[PDB]
Amino acid sequence: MVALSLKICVRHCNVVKTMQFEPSTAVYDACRVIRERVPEAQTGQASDYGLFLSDEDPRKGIWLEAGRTLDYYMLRNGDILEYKKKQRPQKIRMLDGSVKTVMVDDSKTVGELLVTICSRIGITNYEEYSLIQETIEEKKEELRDERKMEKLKAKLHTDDDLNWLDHSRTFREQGVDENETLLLRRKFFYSDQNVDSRDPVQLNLLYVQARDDILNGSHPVSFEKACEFGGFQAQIQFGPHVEHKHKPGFLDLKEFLPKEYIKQRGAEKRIFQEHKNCGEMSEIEAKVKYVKLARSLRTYGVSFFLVKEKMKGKNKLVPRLLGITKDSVMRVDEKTKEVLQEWPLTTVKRWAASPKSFTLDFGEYQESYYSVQTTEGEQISQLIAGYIDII
Repeated sequence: MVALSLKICVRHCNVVKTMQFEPSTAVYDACRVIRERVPEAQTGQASDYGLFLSDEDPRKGIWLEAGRTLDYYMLRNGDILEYKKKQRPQKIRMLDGSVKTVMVDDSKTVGELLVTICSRIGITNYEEYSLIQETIEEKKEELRDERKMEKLKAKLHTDDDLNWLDHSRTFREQGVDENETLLLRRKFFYSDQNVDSRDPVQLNLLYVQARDDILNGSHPVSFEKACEFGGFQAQIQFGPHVEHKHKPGFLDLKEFLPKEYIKQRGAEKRIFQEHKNCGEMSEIEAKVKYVKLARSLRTYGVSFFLVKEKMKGKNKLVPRLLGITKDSVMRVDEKTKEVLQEWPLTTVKRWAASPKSFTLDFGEYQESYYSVQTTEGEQISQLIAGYIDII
């Protein structure tokens, strides 16, 4: 056996403890023993702490990965590690021009951090955003051949393109130090500006809408997804999940699930399960995840009609949901809310509506013409006409 004797720094090296570890000791078990040996090292929980090894440069430092082993960073007897809190302040200029000091996990890449930074502000399309190392240097202390050239070069000036950050790296790896102020800026332009939020006020309007169509049945979701929304909703109205308070029977299921799922077994348990999955996320962050979850579903922004159709060789209708949206028409299982088939609107050749049925003709000679028994055939005809007439 070889013993690895290390000094452990706790609370900014206010406490230095000499301890003995195996070289092959995993980093987490090392953190586990540090917690359970030094009483000064039991603040909060282990998720907010880790082992930090400083490099030759005081601005270069490495956080040990839990899955790795102490030996992996080539630690020899006498070396020092810090049991360091990873949440550290970082000043970032928001979308409203104000510089805000936010806590960031120093161990995470700026790509992962941007997910928590923007969504806590209300941005729903946080993927399209990034950060810039902003530089301010504008406060000055204090001919026919050569400068004719100097006026073309001065008028033909460089574009000093934006100094974005690398999402694959952390703040320490890219040279961004603690008390520097960064600027939040949108980098990509794929979604429209009028369909996303940037402040909590316009975000709440998105959430209030999305929750309404889910709860009144306008947006058909499956029972599993319904409790995932309920889990988010519970976080919004009650905060982080607490096992000993949010007990069975605590909820009013009507305010949380569609009507068809209130009676289904295990509803409150699955809601509470997703509630503690959120952890300690904020209400604003919870609203962002609720909205993005609704938009992620293929049934988002689709008007559905409860119709009846035939399947293979069984002379009996099946309850189906007929979806009509701005670009496509789809079949949806009424119980599981799965998308069984989908046609783009471009392919719809012609349609017909009876007082008892509704027929569709695609290019495919397919199987007959897709026909469904419905009392709202003319209603469906008006809707898809308003889509194809104006395209």
